[PDB]
Amino acid sequence: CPLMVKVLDAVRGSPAINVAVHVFRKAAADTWEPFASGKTSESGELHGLTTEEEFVEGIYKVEIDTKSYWKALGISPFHEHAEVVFTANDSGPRRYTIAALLSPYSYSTTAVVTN
Amino acid sequence: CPLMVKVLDAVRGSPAINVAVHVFRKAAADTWEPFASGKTSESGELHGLTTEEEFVEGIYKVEIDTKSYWKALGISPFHEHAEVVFTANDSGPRRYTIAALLSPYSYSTTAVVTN
Amino acid sequence: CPLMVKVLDAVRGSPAINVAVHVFRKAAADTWEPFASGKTSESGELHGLTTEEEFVEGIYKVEIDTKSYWKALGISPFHEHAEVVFTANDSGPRRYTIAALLSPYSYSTTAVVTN
Amino acid sequence: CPLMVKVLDAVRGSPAINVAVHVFRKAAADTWEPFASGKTSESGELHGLTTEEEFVEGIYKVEIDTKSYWKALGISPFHEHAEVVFTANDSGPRRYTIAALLSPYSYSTTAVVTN
Repeated sequence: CPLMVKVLDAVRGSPAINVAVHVFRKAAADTWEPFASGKTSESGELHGLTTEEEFVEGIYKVEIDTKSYWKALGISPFHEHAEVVFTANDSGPRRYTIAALLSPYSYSTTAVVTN
Repeated sequence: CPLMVKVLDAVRGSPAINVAVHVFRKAAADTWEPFASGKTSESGELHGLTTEEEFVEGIYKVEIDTKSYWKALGISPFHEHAEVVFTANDSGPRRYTIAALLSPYSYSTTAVVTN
Repeated sequence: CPLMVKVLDAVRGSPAINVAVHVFRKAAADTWEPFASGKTSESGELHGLTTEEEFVEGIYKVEIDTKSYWKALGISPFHEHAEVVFTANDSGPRRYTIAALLSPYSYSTTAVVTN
Repeated sequence: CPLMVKVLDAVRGSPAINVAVHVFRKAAADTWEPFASGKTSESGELHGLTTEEEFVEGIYKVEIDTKSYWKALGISPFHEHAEVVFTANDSGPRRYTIAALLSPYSYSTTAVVTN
């Protein structure tokens, strides 16, 4: 699993469940091509987005559909979504965990990159 | 001053100075149109991006060029930029402060919205 | 104004108003001595806690009463308070801004230190 | 495992390894009594601090020794430690994960409380 996404809810103190996540890869024509997507599990995690073979170096974007999550909870949010844009770089074996902590008017995101 | 951006550096405990910021507005053709740009000051703030007249209702994207900021400080960071996407002025004009707190592998963003 | 505290609410996207703040200084007998206190203003800021003369080198604790803030808004939060503990003025006088961003089950704190 | 602690490093994008963590329970004399402690693992986690039998309702404090972690890395930090203070409440079965994200001049903490 070279790429996983973990989302937490800072209002409820819980995993953020059933959040849609879309991953895009930047293409030569400077456009964003859909790459993978899914919904977070009961643990707020999304595994199995890609494989080591497919996840080559390049620029990627992870869009987390935060507005629809807060709307389901009946809480007015600020952002349309949270966008995490980064370059995947081969420098020995790597696993990328994109973590996001959500509040209605704020989010934080971190990358945990391990061997 | 209906739109202000404030950027802080969590490594040095200081304003993040000379950070480039680009603002876009979503146009009718589902494309991002350039709206305003600038660089943060010695206080880590960017004022004067727009006026109440020009800042109509719409979906806006504030792109903070964090990668160039870290690289100039000798750090190879994770993110290409911090992107903040939101609907503005949909219930009438508001004043928006978009704050971002930067670390090499993490950032947080917050909005302070006043009437 | 060598010590200022700023508190924001990540649920409402607003300053956190009327938040009680207590500052303590560690004394020679390994105890916390009361140093200053106050409440945040309409801008979520608390100024005038101390003077350059009184704010000597030492270990200080800034306790932000977040539980009372959330309870007054109808939320039963996780934390009793947000505690910020730090050594001040050990390399000469500095100006400190202690910022806190609050959510019911999370908070972040940052320091902006200037010469 | 009713209480675990997870610590991440926002400068390196990694788990924060070998961080000392001390847990205290508030006693009737309004003093903090040592309850449990340990060091985070290679995954930045600390498990096995307490048991369901011992972890009764009360006020607890989790101290994360952030200053010594940054000193080991040769980076000047702001805080002496990060302190997370909360009330444990029995309202059906609960597991508490205290997560902390560290930067030299900032930290965020979240509680993930699950059944």
